[PDB]
Amino acid sequence: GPAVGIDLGTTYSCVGVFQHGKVEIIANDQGNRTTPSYVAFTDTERLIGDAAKNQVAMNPTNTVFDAKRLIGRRFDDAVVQSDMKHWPFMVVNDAGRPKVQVEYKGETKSFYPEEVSSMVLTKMKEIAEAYLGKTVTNAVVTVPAYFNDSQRQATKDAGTIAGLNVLRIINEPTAAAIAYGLDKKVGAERNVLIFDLGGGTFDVSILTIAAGIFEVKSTAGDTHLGGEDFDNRMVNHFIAEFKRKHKKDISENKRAVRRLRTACERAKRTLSSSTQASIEIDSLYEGIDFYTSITRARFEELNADLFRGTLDPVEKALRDAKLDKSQIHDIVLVGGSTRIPKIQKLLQDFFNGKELNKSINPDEAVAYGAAVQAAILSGDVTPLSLGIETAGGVMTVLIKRNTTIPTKQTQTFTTYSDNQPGVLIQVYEGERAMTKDNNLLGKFELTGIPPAPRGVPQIEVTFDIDANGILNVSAVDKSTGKENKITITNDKGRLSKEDIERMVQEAEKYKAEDEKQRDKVSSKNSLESYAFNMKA
Ligand SMILES: c1ccc2[nH]ncc2c1
Ligand SMILES: [K+]
Ligand SMILES: [K+]
Repeated sequence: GPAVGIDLGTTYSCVGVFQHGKVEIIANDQGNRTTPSYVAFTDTERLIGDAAKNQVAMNPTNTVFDAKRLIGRRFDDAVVQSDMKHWPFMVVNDAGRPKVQVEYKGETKSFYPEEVSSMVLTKMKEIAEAYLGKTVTNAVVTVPAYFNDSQRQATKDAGTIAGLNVLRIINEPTAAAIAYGLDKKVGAERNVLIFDLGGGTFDVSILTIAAGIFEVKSTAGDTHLGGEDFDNRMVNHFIAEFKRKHKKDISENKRAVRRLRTACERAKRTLSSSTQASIEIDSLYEGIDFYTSITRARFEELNADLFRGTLDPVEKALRDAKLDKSQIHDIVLVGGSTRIPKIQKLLQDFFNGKELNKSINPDEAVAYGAAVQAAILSGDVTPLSLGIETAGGVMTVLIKRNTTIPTKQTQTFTTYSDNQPGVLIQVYEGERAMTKDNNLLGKFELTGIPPAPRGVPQIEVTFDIDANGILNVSAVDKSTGKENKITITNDKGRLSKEDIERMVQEAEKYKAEDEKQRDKVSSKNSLESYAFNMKA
């Protein structure tokens, strides 16, 4: 059977399959193309998805949601402690690990976060088996790009507990970019911005894509921004309008607030396609009908700070990627809140009128991409940065990865110590800040340097890659013309695509440590006479 793509989301999940040249997003038993990531425990039974979310107001302490915010984390994590305060269900500490604790069939029960997510995955797996008429065992599951190794491993465990063989865990922004065919471009590298406003979180990611390989350059966002915050601004507006018109505060009455909030969500969706929405609630409070309206402009005004606030993580991400906004080749809109026209207009104005990729249903695009990647797994540029070791074992890059071949790059270096008789040129490949974490390709010495104080002798190092892919590295003492050279072969099958992806992933994992190492370094043009990695 074909492998499925599963967007395991904070508030909802979505499953899709690539069949007959086309992705189909699979509707569940209620006919819905997404399924809430909720699990409810009752005296009679366990409910998953739509049934769970429907009865939440009736059974809030035994209805679990937001398990993705706990997955992979320790109880003591500051995120977990802050998030606990807002949840009606109990989270307890079992040997350093959080568990949700609920009453089920009269018995107190506790579940790890991955157990809860595995129940969501079982429901997704069942939804797909009903659609396909056959068992589903293979799946691609997505996670946020900022998930660390423990969160990724805990997501795979949930898939295993559910009986899925997880082919690969891939990042949500990568899924989205695959959905839009940005990997199939086959040309010079492209910078892609993924703008993901939905499922209770706001994530901005910048990716580079070249030769079928994705690298996450930077991520920013807000973990507690979503559509409910926009709806809440409307709710408080209408509570105030009711208090002003009828001198009554409906905040006392839980159901009244619930009815208003439901009306406000509906109006928000209307305002994405019309310039005004009608609110009609019979007997909202003390028998008073609440018939009114709201314009798109008022809704935008009510949310002005939240809407304009989404550009601050965009600016942050661009800074961390060391990119200007003009250097972004592709903008991709993911998440249900990106249907809001003011959001789209703010983003487009920020990018000087650049057209946005948004034709794929923004609620489904991540599942769309996972489904395509699952199908692939079922069935000329430099791959890695090139440089030499400078003083202290620092990787100093002469040719960034994704550089077009042929190419020639030269840089000038000096000596680290006084009267240094020679320098050791050590060629490395990789994306880490220290040579010890990259791959040594070759080394040669340039000796005969005339005695001089530190920093005086000038050594020019040249990296040349011809059309055949052979790398020639040479060094010249600029005071004498004496030189030395090494040739480095690039046979087919030296690096597999998997080897490249591994190197890229390690770079994304240690991006924090390495970027602070690049701030920490003082001189990146000094060369020593010994290999730093062989020094005791
Ligand atoms: C040797 C090692 C790495 C390389 N990258 N591109 C050409 C090449 C040659
Ligand atoms: K996901
Ligand atoms: K999001």
